[PDB]
Amino acid sequence: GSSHHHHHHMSGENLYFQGASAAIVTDTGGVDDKSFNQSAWEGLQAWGKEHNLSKDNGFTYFQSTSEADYANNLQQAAGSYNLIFGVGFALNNAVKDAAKEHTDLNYVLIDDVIKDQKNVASVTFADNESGYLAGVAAAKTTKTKQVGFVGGIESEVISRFEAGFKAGVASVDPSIKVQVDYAGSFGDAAKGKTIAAAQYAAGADIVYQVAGGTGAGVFAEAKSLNESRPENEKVWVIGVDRDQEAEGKYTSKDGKESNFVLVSTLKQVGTTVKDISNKAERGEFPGGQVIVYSLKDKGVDLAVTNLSEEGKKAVEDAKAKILDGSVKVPEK
Ligand SMILES: Nc1ccn([C@@H]2O[C@H](CO)[C@@H](O)[C@H]2O)c(=O)n1
Ligand code: NI
Ligand code: NI
Repeated sequence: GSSHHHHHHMSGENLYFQGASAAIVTDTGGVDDKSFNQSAWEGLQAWGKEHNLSKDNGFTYFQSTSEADYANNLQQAAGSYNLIFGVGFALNNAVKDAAKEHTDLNYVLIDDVIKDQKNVASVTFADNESGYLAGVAAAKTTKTKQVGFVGGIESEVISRFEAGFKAGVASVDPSIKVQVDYAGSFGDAAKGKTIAAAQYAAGADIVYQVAGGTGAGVFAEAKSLNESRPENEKVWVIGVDRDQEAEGKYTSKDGKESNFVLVSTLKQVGTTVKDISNKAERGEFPGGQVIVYSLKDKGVDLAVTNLSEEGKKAVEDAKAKILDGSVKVPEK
């Protein structure tokens, strides 16, 4: 206001900020998947450090054993936590039922939308846009003109990555074959390994793994192949969610230390967890809203890493065309 004549002083010794307690509930696996779950957890840990908290004293994670465990994990979380993140589209129905039971608590669904629930915020990422950039990169480096995509679970979410990836590859060279295989799980490394083994055997020189912890198998297969060959015949992996450059270190057959990560799509799940936790604690929880992260706000990106200069220029050009609306990336 212009003036505030009726005012009273509050001494700093009497003032306090009321904190919140935040928990993530996993859709499958732990907080060491080197991707989705880990990004969320490092976010929550960073938030905890900023607020002088520690694990099980202000923040924690509940690992889900199956779909049947979602409801039980959310109900357990409601004992001590007043901000609860369902990390993954699979938690949709369970988060919806939990928010209706506990109208005094705040819930966040990561990667999916719940409508008409005042205590639920939804967060989506334009993974089609980051996928497109990964496709431009893949198309500018493949020598076999054959690339692979290993999906976790067939879904709207993984279809965004897949549609974006195909469109990006075709934007550079439509001749390039994309082999698509799904593991049917985000926590099945053994299946990631067999799919990657077959994709590489069928002549892919690059595999984009978009399957969470299932992707550990794709890294395992590419490492084994690359260790038993010369450096100049290595096959590539594209990283997902986190910059996975450090996961691609190996020694070739001819004793050269190298790296088989070409590029990584980024999905700033951690940053969203920290930002929404800060908003919940300040009493500004965005209940009932859908928060869309895209290339524009750097909620998704491509880490260029080991890409050729001509690759980086095609990526910069594709990014500019996505931001200005010149290129519309398909979501399916
Ligand atoms: N446990 C997991 C792991 C991953 N995902 C989805 O798969 C994408 C690639 O890791 C992630 O970005 C995410 O969309 C998931 O839904 N649940
Ligand atoms: Ni004023
Ligand atoms: Ni007064």
